[PDB]
Amino acid sequence: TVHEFAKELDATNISIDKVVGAGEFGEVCSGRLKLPSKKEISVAIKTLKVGYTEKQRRDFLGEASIMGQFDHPNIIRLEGVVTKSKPVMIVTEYMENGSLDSFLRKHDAQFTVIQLVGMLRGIASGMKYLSDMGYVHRDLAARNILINSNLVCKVSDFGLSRKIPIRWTSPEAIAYRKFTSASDVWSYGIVLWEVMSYGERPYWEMSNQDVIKAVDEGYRLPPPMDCPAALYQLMLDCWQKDRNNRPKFEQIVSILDKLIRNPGSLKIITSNLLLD
Ligand SMILES: Cc1ccc(-n2nc(C(C)(C)C)cc2NC(=O)Nc2ccc(OCCN3CCOCC3)c3ccccc23)cc1
Repeated sequence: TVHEFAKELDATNISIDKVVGAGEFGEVCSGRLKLPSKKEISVAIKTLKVGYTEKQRRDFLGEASIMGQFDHPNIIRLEGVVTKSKPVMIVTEYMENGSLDSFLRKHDAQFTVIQLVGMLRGIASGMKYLSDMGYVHRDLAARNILINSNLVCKVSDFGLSRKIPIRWTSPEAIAYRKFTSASDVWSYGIVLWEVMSYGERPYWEMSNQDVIKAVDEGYRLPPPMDCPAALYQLMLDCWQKDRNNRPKFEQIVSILDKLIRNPGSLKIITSNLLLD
């Protein structure tokens, strides 16, 4: 049933080169995969730890069942699964520069605005496809965006793979679990702020109850330093209280494409939370 959405890979074609992360029930590694065409590519490899239960196997492979449904340049690519041998494995494309928030923090103010908008456009395009497919992410955050050696950004849910993430969640989803593509659009607004602020934490370390209350009262994150007015306005639109008034992802992609094609528009800039 995982094989409905995931190719079975022969473990003979996989080399594990490094353990990258580990937990109580599994590990994340990097390595190489030899494709049926004999081409070899870099991959990430999730393995279950030796001695796992059948239910752990089922839950583990459930992740690949979901991932394999999405084939898009800006969504993490599932290469396949290993189920016929042990340990069971999930194999994905390798994203050399890791999570976007931590990457941008290492490079504060070192990219052009156009480069940043390129990243954001990729993220929007992956989300447009996810929402087209009827899938609500619910965990969209810069930490769950993976960025490769060419700065291409891909939607993942590394977080879940590794409670409501309050800082990234729309008011109605916090209030009563109303998760829709419009709540993902709210989350995308926060990612937009994270990118333009080079990986600053949304709402910093405010008490969660105050994040909920402030946003409910109408307060919003302030424009990042030197933020293009167009991009801050886009944040505010993603953060409309009325979920029906938020832009669709297709509109977001369109807006970002227009800005990329006409960079001059990004020279108009804005000038703890803001009400007005
Ligand atoms: C239960 C569950 C169900 C579904 C998901 N889920 N849903 C999605 C969609 C919807 C966005 C397509 C994506 C995911 N899961 C993931 O995005 N999973 C992963 C993220 C990062 C990884 O590698 C990170 C290591 N890599 C090293 C190099 O630097 C970058 C990070 C992974 C390595 C091996 C296997 C899975 C990985 C998650 C959990």
